[PDB]
Amino acid sequence: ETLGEKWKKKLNQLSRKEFDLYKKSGITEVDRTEAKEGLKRGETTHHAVSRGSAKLQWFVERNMVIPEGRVIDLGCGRGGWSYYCAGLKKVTEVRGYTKGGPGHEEPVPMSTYGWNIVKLMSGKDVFYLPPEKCDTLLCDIGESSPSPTVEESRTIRVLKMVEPWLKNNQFCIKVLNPYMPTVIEHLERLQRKHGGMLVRNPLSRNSTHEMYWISNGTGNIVSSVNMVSRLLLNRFTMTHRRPTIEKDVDLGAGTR
Amino acid sequence: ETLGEKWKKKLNQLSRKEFDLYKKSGITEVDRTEAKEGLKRGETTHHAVSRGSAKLQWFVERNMVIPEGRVIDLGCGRGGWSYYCAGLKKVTEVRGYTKGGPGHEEPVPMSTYGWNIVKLMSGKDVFYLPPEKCDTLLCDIGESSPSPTVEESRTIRVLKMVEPWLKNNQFCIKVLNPYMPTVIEHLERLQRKHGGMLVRNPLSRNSTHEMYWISNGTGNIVSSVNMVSRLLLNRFTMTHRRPTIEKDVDLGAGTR
Ligand SMILES: Nc1ncnc2c1ncn2[C@@H]1O[C@H](CSCC[C@H](N)C(=O)O)[C@@H](O)[C@H]1O
Ligand SMILES: Nc1ncnc2c1ncn2[C@@H]1O[C@H](CSCC[C@H](N)C(=O)O)[C@@H](O)[C@H]1O
Ligand SMILES: O=C(/C=C/c1ccc(O)c(O)c1)OCCc1ccccc1
Ligand SMILES: O=C(/C=C\c1ccc(O)c(O)c1)OCCc1ccccc1
Repeated sequence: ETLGEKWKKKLNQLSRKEFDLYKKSGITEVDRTEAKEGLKRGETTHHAVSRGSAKLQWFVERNMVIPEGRVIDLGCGRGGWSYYCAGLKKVTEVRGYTKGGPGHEEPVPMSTYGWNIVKLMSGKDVFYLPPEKCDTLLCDIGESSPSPTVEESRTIRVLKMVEPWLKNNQFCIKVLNPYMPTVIEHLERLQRKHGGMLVRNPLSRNSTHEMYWISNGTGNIVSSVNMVSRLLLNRFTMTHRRPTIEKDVDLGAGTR
Repeated sequence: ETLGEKWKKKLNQLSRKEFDLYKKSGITEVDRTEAKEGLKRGETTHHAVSRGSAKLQWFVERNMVIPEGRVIDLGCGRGGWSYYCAGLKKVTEVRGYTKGGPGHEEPVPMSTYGWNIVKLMSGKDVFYLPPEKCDTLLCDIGESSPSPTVEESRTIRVLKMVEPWLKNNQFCIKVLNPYMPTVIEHLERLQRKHGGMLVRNPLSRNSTHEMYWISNGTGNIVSSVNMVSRLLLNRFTMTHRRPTIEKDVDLGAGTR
C-alpha cells in the first residue's frame, strides 16, 4: 500500500469540520476578494476568471512550462489558464475546450490583455476530440472522488488522451492521482518518451494529491510523489496553519 | 493466444449451416429489398448502392467521424460511403478510389442527393496512390480469410498505407483483424501519433471481427478489442436471435 493511499483513507475519515480546516492548512492561496467582486459586476478587465490563472502562473514564472505559439487548453472551464497565456509574449493563439453544461463550469468571456487571440469552446468532451497541432498542450482535467481507484481510472484516461497531443511541445498536465501504482507505471513510460517531471503546486489544497506533469524538468517521479504524500500526511498531525495569502494576478486589458 | 484467435478457430469449425445462423445472430441489419429491386430496374435516386451507406451512417450519427470538406474514400467499391457523405452539409467534395476489374466491385453511377460533388474512379490501387490533402479520410478495405495470419498481414498493409493520409483530419478506417498481437502493437503506435479509438459497428456480422479506427474518440484499444471478442464468443452459445431489421437509408435526389 502506497503512502498516498494511507493519506486518502485518513482524508476520507475526516469530519467536514476537520476537512475544512485541513484543506488549507499551510497551503498558499491568492486573495480573490477584489476579483470576485469585480466579476460579480460583470467587469471584463484585469480580473482572473478563477484561481487557475494564478496557479498556472506559478509554473510559468519558474520556467517549468513556457507557453508559446498555438496553445491548447484542455478542460479550460471558465478560462483561467487560457486568459493568462493570452498575455504571454511568445503565445500566438489560445484554443480552450471544456465540457460545460450541468455540473461543469462554462467559459467566461473577458477582455483581459490578449483576449483577441483566445477562443474558448464549451460543449466539448475532450475524450471525443481528435488531436490537433499545437506548440503548448495544457490540461487541467481530473475530478476528485473518495475512491482512489476511481481517481486512478480518471487519471489514466487523461494520460492516454493527452499523449497524441504531445509531440516535442511544451506541456502542463494535471495528474489527479499520481500515487496509485498503475498511474506511476504510465507516468514512467510517458517521461521516458516525452521527458518532463511531476511538480506539486503550492496553491494546491491538501484535499487533493494532484501533481502536474510539466515539460521542462527532470527527476524521479516516485520520489516526488512520496514527498507530497509525506507532506500531506504530516499536515493532518498539526493544528491548522493559516494559508499564506498572496496577491492575485492582474491580467490587464486590451488587444495584442 | 488472444481471445480473438479462439473466436476465429471456433468460427472456422462451424458448418455452413451453423455459420449462416451464427453470422446474423443478434446483429442489426437494414432491409435492402426495396433498394435491391429499384437498382435492378436501373433507378438512380433514393437507393443506397450497398449496405455501406447505412453502415457509415451509424458512425456519423454518433459523431465518431464527421465528414467535412474534401472527403477521400479509399476502397469505395460501388460507392456506398461516397454517396452517403455527398449529402452531408459540411462535405464539399468526395473522391472515391477502388480497384475494380476481375473479382472487384465497380463504382455504380447514381443521382442521389449531392451526386454532382462525387467522383468515383476505378482501376485505382490505393497502395500506389500518392497521399492527397483531405479533411476526411475514409477507408473500408480488408478481405477476410480463414487464416488470421493472412488477415493480420492484410490489416498491417492497410494500416501502413493509410498512415500518410492522416494529418489532423477526420477519419474512419476498417481494421479487418484487430485482435492479432502485431496489429494491436501497430494500432497502439498509430493511436499515440494520431489519436482516435477502435469501435464495433452493430451492423457488422458476427462472421467478422472488423472494427473501425475512428478519429473522434480515446480509450484502450486492447480493452475494446477483447470486449468484441467476448461479445462474439458469447454469441456462439446464446441461442439465435434473428437480426433487428431497420429501414435502409433514403439518400434523396438532385444536385447540391
Ligand atoms: N471530459 C471533459 N472534457 C472537457 N472538459 C472537461 C472534461 N471533464 C472535465 N472537464 C472540465 O475540466 C475543468 C477543470 S477546472 C478548470 C480550471 C482552469 N484551468 C481555469 O483556469 O479556470 C472543469 O471546468 C470541468 O468541467
Ligand atoms: N488495393 C485496393 N485498392 C483499391 N480498392 C481496393 C483495394 N483492395 C480492395 N479494394 C476494394 O475495396 C472494396 C471494399 S468494400 C467497401 C466499400 C464500401 N461498402 C463502400 O460502399 O464505400 C472492394 O470493392 C474492393 O474492390
Ligand atoms: O465530488 C466532487 C468532485 C469534483 C471535483 C473536485 C475537484 C476538482 O478540481 C474538480 O475539477 C472536480 O465535488 C467537489 C465537492 C464540492 C462541490 C461543491 C462545493 C464544495 C465541495
Ligand atoms: O472536494 C474534493 C477534493 C479535491 C479537490 C481538488 C482540487 C481542488 O481545488 C479542491 O478544492 C479540492 O473533491 C471531492 C472528493 C473528496 C472529497 C472529500 C474527501 C475525499 C475526496
